[PDB]
Amino acid sequence: ELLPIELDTLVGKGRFAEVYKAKLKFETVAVKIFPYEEYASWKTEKDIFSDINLKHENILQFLTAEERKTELGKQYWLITAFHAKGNLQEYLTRHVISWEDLRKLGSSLARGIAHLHSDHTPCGRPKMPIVHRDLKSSNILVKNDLTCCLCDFGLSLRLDPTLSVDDLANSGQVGTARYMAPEVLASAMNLENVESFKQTDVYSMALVLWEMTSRCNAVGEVKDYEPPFGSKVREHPCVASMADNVLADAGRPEIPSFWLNHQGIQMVCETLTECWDHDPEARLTAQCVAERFSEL
Repeated sequence: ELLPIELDTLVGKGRFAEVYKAKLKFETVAVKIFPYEEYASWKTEKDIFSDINLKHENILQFLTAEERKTELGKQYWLITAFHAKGNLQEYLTRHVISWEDLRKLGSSLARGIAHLHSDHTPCGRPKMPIVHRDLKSSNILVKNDLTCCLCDFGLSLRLDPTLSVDDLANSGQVGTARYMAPEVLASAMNLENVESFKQTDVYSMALVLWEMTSRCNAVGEVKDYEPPFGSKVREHPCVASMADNVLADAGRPEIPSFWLNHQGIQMVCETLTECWDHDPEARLTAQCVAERFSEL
């Protein structure tokens, strides 16, 4: 019943699990291992990866889930495709990307998020939208063809109409503080789980598009990679320090005027700027962004 897997190298370590590059006796696969204590996170990701309506080229390919008894107890595994180029944060740290790379990475990221957010399958059938809630460059994988691929669904929320308004309150602010929308940092959301939770994902996507743009040679002179707000906040910033920047100071990652000399870069910058607007209603949808990138 269990797959013939040999773990090779630890390639990732998140809040809930360890990710290993492994040999499947495909040959190279990724194995995400959750201890028994993190069963809930394993189940949450398993439910997304197993959903036939969530199979998409810009969502990490799933092979199978397994329960593996160990001496110390039991581990819960998620076996997926392995992307050798690694996560987007690591990729952008090492590489200066081309305009073509930026277009492919940006468009594929917007397509993946638009698919999660969609209330219908491509064939028109209704489907319950998913909000990622932890969109960031370390949660995006770079495929060999230089397109994006979403992963790390441990904090994702299925926009189920049965969701309690009071239960969503604490819960509290979920995700990574650095990428939290101003309305999340402000504790200013309503139990309108629909367009409102989708808008928080679009804000985080804007910061990621900024990261991709900041490492694109089409801007002219490219600086060393820095995460969003890297020059203003500490390595693991708290919600309070982020609120002081994003909300109180209306701070956003810098877009030097010289970036706008390239027509394509100018279009990407105008788009991501609309997506990180203070007002969630002024933001474009992920589908709008996917359309703007196809126009490029």
